[PDB]
Amino acid sequence: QLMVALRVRPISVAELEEGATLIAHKMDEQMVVLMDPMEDPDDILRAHRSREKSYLFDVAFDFTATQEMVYQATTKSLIEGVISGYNATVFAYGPTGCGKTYTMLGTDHEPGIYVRTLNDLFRAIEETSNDMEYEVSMSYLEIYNEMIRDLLNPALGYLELREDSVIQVAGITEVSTINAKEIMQLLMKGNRQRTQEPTQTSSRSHAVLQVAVRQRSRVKNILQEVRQGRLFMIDLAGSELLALGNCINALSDKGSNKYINYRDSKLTRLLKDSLGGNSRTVMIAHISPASTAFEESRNTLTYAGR
Ligand SMILES: Nc1ncnc2c1ncn2[C@@H]1O[C@H](COP(=O)(O)OP(=O)(O)O)[C@@H](O)[C@H]1O
Ligand SMILES: [Mg+2]
Repeated sequence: QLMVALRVRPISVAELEEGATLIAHKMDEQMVVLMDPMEDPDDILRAHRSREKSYLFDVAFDFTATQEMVYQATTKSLIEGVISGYNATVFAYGPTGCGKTYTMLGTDHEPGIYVRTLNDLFRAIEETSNDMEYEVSMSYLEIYNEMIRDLLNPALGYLELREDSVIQVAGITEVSTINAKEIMQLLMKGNRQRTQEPTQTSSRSHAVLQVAVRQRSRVKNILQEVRQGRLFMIDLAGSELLALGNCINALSDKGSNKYINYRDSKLTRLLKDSLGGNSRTVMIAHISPASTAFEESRNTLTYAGR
């Protein structure tokens, strides 16, 4: 089960100074349209498509939506399954500067998906602790150029992926506090340990917040399965030698198939046991409404277009 959402951030001053207009428009609660600006001495501008194309998503958001409304529409409903032992995954996707970290982390004055989700998680846990015992841990790591760091304890350095079944980052810090100011301060400071751009957080830094939840019954004279749900909340990287071993392909392409031992990325390996049959995935794509962003916005809307 997959859900795709699209969020349009408000236009920025820097886009207005460059001279941009509005070309992205939420038309509808699940449809956005992308107007084509114009330019060039070229362009047979008549066309036939010719200047406006619509895209449909499970849900859409522009500047009218608040942080909590984005949360309610995207990840709130994952929570019941996670404490019940099901797995779930939320991606913030899109080009740099379009909203990912704002949607996922937010700000002190306007928090995002992380703390809102951690918060309904601890309520749901207490409204059912009549019958159940729970254990909750969370970690917050970076993947930067396939190197993993613990964002809550950078001193430890480069960590590896060891199987402890489930694939876990061997050695990573694990928090259990239930207060949302504390979590938010943790996640704010941990965000600043993300690898920076040599010229600011690198456009190539995945931030993964994972929350594990174990659930066992308080009734001890009947066995019952012990449950382990795993929520992943991801702030992705931005959307934006002779290797002629390519007849390698022009020769596998004769009766099919496969000739490469592909390596799974760290993020794929971490998400392997999750993201499967009875597991949910929520992607939140982000765009600018600015005309100066028309090409990235169209790549994004194409990629997420349901
Ligand atoms: N929907 C939104 N509403 C208001 N401000 C936003 C919104 N999306 C992003 N911003 C702000 O604009 C800037 C966008 O940066 P950011 O969210 O870091 O983009 P990304 O994480 O995709 O690089 C940030 O300063 C953020 O606070
Ligand atoms: Mg970011």
